[PDB]
Amino acid sequence: AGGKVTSSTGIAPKRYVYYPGSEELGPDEIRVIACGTGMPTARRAQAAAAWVVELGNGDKFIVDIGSGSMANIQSLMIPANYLTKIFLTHLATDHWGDLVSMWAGGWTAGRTDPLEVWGPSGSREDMGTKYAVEHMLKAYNWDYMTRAVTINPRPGDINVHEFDYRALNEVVYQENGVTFRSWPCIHAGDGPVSFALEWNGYKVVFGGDTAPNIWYPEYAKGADLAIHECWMTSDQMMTKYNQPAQLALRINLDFHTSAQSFGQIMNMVQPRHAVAYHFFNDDDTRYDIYTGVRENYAGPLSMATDMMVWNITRDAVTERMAVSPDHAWDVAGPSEDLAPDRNRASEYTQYILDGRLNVDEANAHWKQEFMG
Amino acid sequence: AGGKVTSSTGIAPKRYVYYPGSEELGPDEIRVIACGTGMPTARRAQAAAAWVVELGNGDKFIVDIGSGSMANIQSLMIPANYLTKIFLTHLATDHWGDLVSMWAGGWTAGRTDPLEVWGPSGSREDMGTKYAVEHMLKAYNWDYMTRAVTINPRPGDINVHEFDYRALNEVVYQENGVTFRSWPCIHAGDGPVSFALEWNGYKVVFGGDTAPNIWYPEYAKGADLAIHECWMTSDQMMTKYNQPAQLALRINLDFHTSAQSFGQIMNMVQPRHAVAYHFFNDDDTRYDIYTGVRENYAGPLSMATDMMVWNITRDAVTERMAVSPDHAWDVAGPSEDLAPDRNRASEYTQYILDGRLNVDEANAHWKQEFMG
Amino acid sequence: AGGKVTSSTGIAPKRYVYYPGSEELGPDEIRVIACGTGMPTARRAQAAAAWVVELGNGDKFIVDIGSGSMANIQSLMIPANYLTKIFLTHLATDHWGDLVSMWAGGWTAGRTDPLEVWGPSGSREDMGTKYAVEHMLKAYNWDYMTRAVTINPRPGDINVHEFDYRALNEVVYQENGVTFRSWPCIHAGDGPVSFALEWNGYKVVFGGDTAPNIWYPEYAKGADLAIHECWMTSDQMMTKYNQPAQLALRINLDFHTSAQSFGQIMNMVQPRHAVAYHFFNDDDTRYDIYTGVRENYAGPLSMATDMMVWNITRDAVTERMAVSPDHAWDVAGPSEDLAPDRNRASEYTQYILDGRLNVDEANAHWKQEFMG
Amino acid sequence: AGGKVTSSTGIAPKRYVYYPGSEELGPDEIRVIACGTGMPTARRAQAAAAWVVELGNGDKFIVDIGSGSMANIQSLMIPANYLTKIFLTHLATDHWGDLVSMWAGGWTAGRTDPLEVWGPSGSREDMGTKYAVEHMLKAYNWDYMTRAVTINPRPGDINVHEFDYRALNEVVYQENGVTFRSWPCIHAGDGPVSFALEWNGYKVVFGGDTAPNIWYPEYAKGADLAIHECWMTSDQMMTKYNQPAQLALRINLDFHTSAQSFGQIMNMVQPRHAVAYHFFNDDDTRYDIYTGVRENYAGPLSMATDMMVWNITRDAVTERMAVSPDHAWDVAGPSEDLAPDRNRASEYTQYILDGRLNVDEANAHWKQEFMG
Ligand SMILES: [Zn+2]
Ligand SMILES: [Zn+2]
Ligand SMILES: [Zn+2]
Ligand SMILES: [Zn+2]
Repeated sequence: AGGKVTSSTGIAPKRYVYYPGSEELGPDEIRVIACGTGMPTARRAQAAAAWVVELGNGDKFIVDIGSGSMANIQSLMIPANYLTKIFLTHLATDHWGDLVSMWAGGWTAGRTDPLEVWGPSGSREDMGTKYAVEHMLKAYNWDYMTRAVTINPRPGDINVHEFDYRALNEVVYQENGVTFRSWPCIHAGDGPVSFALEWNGYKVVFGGDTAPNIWYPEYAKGADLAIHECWMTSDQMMTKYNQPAQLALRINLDFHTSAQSFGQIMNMVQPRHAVAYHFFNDDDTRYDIYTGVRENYAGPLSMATDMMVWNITRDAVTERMAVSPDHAWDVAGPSEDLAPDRNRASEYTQYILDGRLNVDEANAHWKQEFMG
Repeated sequence: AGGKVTSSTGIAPKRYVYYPGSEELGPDEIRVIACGTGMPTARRAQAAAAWVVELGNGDKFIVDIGSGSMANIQSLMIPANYLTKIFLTHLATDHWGDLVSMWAGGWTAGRTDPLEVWGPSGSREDMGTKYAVEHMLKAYNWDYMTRAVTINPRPGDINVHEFDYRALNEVVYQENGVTFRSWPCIHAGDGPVSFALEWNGYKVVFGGDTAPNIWYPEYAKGADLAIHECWMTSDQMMTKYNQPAQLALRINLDFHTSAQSFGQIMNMVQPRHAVAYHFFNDDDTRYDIYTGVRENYAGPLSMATDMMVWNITRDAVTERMAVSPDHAWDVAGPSEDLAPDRNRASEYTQYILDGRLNVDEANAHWKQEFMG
Repeated sequence: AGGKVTSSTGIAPKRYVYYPGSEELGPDEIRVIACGTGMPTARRAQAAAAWVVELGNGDKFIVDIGSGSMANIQSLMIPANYLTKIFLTHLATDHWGDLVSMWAGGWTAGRTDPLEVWGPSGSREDMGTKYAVEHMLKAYNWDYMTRAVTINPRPGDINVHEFDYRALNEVVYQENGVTFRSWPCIHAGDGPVSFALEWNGYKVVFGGDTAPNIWYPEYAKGADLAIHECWMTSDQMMTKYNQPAQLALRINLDFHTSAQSFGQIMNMVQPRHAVAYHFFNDDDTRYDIYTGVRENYAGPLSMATDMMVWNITRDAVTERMAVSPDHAWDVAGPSEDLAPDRNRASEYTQYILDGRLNVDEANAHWKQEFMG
Repeated sequence: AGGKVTSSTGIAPKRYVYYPGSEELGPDEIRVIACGTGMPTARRAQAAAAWVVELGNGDKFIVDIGSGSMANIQSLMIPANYLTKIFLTHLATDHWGDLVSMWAGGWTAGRTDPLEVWGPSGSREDMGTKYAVEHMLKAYNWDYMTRAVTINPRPGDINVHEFDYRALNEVVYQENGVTFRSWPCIHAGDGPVSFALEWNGYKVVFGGDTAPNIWYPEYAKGADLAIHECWMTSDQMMTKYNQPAQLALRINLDFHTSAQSFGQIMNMVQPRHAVAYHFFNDDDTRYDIYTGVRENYAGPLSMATDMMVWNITRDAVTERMAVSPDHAWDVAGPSEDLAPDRNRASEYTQYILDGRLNVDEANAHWKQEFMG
């Protein structure tokens, strides 16, 4: 497997797995990494929905940042300042639960710019992204104010770009030759959307969550990579949740996109490559889902799991698995020398500072050796 | 290793690893599981701070629920209704970021009771736990309102019990023979606390985060299990973070508890068993940290990592590793599922419902075969 | 998933994964564990071919013990004295390379009985099992003779039971109500066989390796569990190995059982449950292999990977994954307490014993503490 | 951690983990990878002893190839023809049990040259490496003869270079600027040796197994990297193996190098970097072992575990962990075409070949589609 090796002292070229941080991205290439493929139910094997997209022009984007996905994003060896633009398909915990971990952890990892978040409105103010993010920053006010004593506060801002959820395939983002468009989903209540990213002749579709709809098959047509939800079978719903037969039937017809519906949709879209996600991807679940899709779609298909990677080029759409560090650390990139604001008041009182324990004796041995 | 096997068709007794869901808890026993042992930066090897404590009287408590920890909590095969009481040392993201995943995922997993959260006040209303959780629920208003429409919303409430962070070893919880006391920490700004859990002649101390302070050595004295922050070394801060020598010195003398200070503290405490946590536990960091602790503390010691487990009995405190499923699922408990008493409004518009795709033909084959 | 929990202090019953050592085996039950499922190319995800069979009468068998499989067998928490009977399908390294790891490691562990090995003859003496094991013990003569100075020699023996590879469905083992039958395979050259284990109304078939043959479909009919080789697709052979189209075609037609041929064979066998193995079980290979099988076979089907487990009961054949310790240890069982044979010569010469380094002062501190 | 990133579309330089196949090797550099660090009992966390050494001149060597280690070696993305020179410290199963996997697997992975094996004699013919390997090839005669039928048998040759185990620090290999010397060990019986590899001003010492001896401290002096056996403690032999206090004592004095002895030895050697190996490296074993070393040795130290890597340069010896594929595949390098010009007889009889099942119909659909 992989490219042929030419030198004992050289590299293995065109490697059969993707080692994040090890590959230069070509000017006419896209890398997409599944940083979470799961559900609102937690599991180490699958974080909740998250996608990292890297373009050959140097721009990078996150599409969804569900609970648990930051451990996968942090394994990519990408400096924090390169991942400041986030797009949310909807305001479920499994699609933005880890925004707070990017916000706080990225600020500790030396991010010098504010985060920038694009997400949908709702039917009223308190159902949309601007309200959600305002209240998320209030929720973590203790952490904001205590960090801002010691670290310049500018990177702790989150600038929200709210867009109209109702718009049919309209632009929500345009910069540097990169466009994102949105169109609606049918999921739980008004607000959720799908995105299409367009850049340099490519189109990548991030379906988010939806029951089958008339918008995705039209607006996604001809995508280089098209992602859509694909549910566990009704039989598996009965096995794994002890659901009554008629509810397990409804889950796959009314609430979610069945494997067979996913296949009809992708047969309509005719992407270069389709991606099913948002199912538990296990030895006893994945084959009947794949069979369901294959009833109606014969084209190239990935059954997503965490750390699956797609390389999109003019000639190919290649699936690999990423092999990345579980013992991850932040990596440094370019940044400003951002100086703490001396004008900000201490968040300690003297009552707390008066409690310090004298540890001079126990630290003297290492302190002497380290200072010399 | 482990207990001696006596039968080919029997079990392996007193097993050398802990399989969660496989062991009964005796009435004079405590199990503590580290579900997160890391830092504000994410990595699959170590979730952020989180502890599950199981008492022989059937009561279970979570102390801290940092980002990434719910994937470890869900691996324990514990019904969601047994995990409704949560204690927060402080409002850092690495100590309660996954409360939202417990709230929404626990509800998906069949919790029927509200969550109950105990956490500190701050120096002002907006720096305290009540404000924090109130605004976390506003931040997730779209998810709450869309989940709630046709069910009893009861499991989606969070009842907060805020206590004065300044109180010196005062009772913040007293129920069914169990007490928790808090006392202050010195960490980032006013508000953080440590807990002591007392039950059935046992005392378990959850230090949270602190620079060395006069309170923990007094109020933790004689604990069966004493958990405290223990930082990476100044040499490691220079190696891993490229900190200047002076700042790397300060980190272990002013901001955090050095390994040497941790040893001093645990020599003062004389616990049955000490636990160091809140460092990256890697092959090139753990040994220099352990050495620093052993300068001043000779007693029983655990260098925590994720899914480490302590069994506390009258005669021993035993450290094991848990071996748990990465491909986790929720488990059902005694279900007390209550019908809604009240109509709520749909969060759909006809504009969105008008978008449903006809997928009848694609689903006809599985639908017919499944209905028979 | 799994059975309903009824107590906070109790167990999770009928668990959705198999924790080895945690479940009693019923008197009318079989457990089969795949301890290796791969190929002669090594990989941590898949040890070479190996199966552990546990019957409700207390008998346990290994069927094949390919390179890399002992790490999986050791993870089961089965005492060495319970796993002394080994059946080999054929003498490829990927079916008995880890016989030496079983031999040496169990001897150090406290195994007190010799290993017993059943395997096929070949077309001449040097192509059969008796010859193979005779020469393997001579190959490891250094390790045999040295270990036999300090550990009783009895468990260091290997007793071989060589059976005629040409026999059609003849008994090769019959003891305590368990029968093994063999029949021929078509694989590389003469000698390889398949096995059927019959006990207490159950039939388990271990196919070993073969191109499609007239014997398996007749002699395997109505097995409770039927295991057969199932190959990667010709398109996969071209992607992964850069084989030209003509050689890639011949691999699935002449040398190995294609997924489509597996499906035909299992359609003829009508087992309660079929197991496909001996292919690399990866995100970009597994789906098309399952697809191939489903062209011709619609019954219950497992796509094997390491540590998959089947429970065979009168009512069901259930697939689960095992969740088992990577940091494995031997578990003690019933064993004799045998002195070393003091009549055997030391294998040290005085030339070597003259080189001992005086380390008394370096070891005196711990030696004293440990003395008391 | 790691080098500073300079470009969004570039690499992360000087990475904090080693991704095998991703780094060029400099002409004044060595890489050593621990491909096995464990014991004669198996566990997925630790293969038995094995080391891969890569020199900046393009030469590569394997030192020991214990059971389980080939899954690690195959994860390095090294072509099989670059790994044909193997050095054995001794003929324990935990040091050469996977030679047969390298022989068979490396042949299916495309090796075109014979293996070349250097190993010690013993005190008589049947206790030496030449005897051992000749008998190993007989043991696997069925696999050899069936593989060889239509192909050049050249890669299936093993050329043995047996050296006198008694020699004190004499040359056993000298080619292309690389020298290996051997000297004796005191381990189980006569035969075991240690190696020193010298190249380009570097010295790397592979201790193999030994009780403390007068040879290693003299001949390993000033090594860049010195590897030596470092045993589990006597208290651990009692806890983990249920050994009586008197035997637990003897194991760390008579039979093995204690952690304290290891520290004495490395204090004598004064290497640039010491490596302790051959202990189970677990959360409850590693710290007491490390403490025992530090009684006597203060210098740079690694506590080996599998896939630990050292980069030896003029300015540093750097420890990292390797992050490599579990789902490993062979990689191609620069190859022969080979061509046999001696005949070999078929190993099939017509009795076996007449057993072929007709599967034409079941294979017709895929076969037609494919040929187009
Ligand atoms: Zn979702
Ligand atoms: Zn913290
Ligand atoms: Zn095979
Ligand atoms: Zn050894």
